[PDB]
Amino acid sequence: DLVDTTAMYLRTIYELEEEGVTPLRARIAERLEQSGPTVSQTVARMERDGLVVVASDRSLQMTPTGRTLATAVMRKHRLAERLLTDIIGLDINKVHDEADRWEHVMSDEVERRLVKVLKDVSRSPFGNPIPGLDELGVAPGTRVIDAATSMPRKVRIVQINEIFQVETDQFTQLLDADIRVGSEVEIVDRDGHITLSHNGKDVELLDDLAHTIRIEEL
Amino acid sequence: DLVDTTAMYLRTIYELEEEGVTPLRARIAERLEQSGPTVSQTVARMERDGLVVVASDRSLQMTPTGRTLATAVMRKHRLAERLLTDIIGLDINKVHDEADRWEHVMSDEVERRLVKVLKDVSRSPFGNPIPGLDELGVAPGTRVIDAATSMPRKVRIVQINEIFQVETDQFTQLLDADIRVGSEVEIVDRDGHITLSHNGKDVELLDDLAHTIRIEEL
Ligand code: NI
Ligand code: NI
Ligand code: NI
Ligand code: NI
Repeated sequence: DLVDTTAMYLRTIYELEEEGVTPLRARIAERLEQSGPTVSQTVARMERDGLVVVASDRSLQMTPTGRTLATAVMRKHRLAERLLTDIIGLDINKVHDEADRWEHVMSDEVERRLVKVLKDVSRSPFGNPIPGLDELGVAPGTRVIDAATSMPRKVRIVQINEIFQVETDQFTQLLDADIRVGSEVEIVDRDGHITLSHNGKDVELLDDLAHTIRIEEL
Repeated sequence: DLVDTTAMYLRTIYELEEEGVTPLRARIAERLEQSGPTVSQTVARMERDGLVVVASDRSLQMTPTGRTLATAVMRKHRLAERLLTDIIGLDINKVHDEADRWEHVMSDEVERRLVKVLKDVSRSPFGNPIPGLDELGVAPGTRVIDAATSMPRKVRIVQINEIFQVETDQFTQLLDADIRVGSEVEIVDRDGHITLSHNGKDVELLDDLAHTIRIEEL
């Protein structure tokens, strides 16, 4: 029923990270309605396959290769949803479950067509941005500006330097997303803007602020 | 790569029968680029599953259930091709290979949408009628009129009775499709017309002729 089990585990990791939930084996098990033991065995095989690493505190860390694939699966999934909703007219309650199968069989060529054919490929019908469209191709720690890449990762805030800021509007944004020193947050450059996420709340940083906030790896 | 192997074997049986080729294990092996031994093992499992029977002369006979599924797979396959060609604009050289994956994951609901959304669902872009649209839901031997059903089957012509016919135009049609007594031909009611096929040449019978031609089971 899962069609491509490996790809489903990756897509589920992806969407847990999007939501700011720590990707743990029991959350994957719950989301895919699979047994914990079955998940643990499939996770072991994904490790052998180069797709994931189980960190010492048991969270799943997608390898850059795993992440690239997960991003591809998500992109296909969201473009299929837009197709099914925008063009096919499939009833909305069935769209995600259809795209959940289609995502494992859509080629890159179909996607490049969809990008031309659809009105807007900013987001799925369910509110989330479509990732990967670029790859389809149509002083403790480190300053956020230097540490962020085009692939998101979870890091820890070790300093904010509010004393050096002129752009003072984002202070409250950070506070309302409860981002403080010691918060573990996702970072990405996407761009020319860095974004911090905490608990699925996004803060798009101005560059003065991205120069000032310093992070450490988890 | 086959996505649903069982469904691929059925779709390949279907298309061999369409072409008037006897569905034999070596022709399936050849078409799917699978080993003979692998085909024979998968065929054994399909038998255990109720989908096919290997007749005493080694041809594959789809069970009515196998045939119903094969017809469903074909319908999904052809509607996907029309979608990919008519709406998506996928380059024609890639359409069949894409639909070859999509056919195993399209629900009935998507198909019912496609039937409304597409211009014409008479045929795939590759010239063959789309079957199953009805089930989607939007004196030796026996006279052809009595023996034919909505599901095609291979039978043997045992009598033609040309002496009793007034409609004399179809005689040559039969002759050019080399349908003579002793010819093994496919029959279907589809309708209100019976069709005889021999070697992938179709003859649509007038009812006077369908009353006259008598057939036996193989
Ligand atoms: Ni979805
Ligand atoms: Ni899926
Ligand atoms: Ni085809
Ligand atoms: Ni296929």
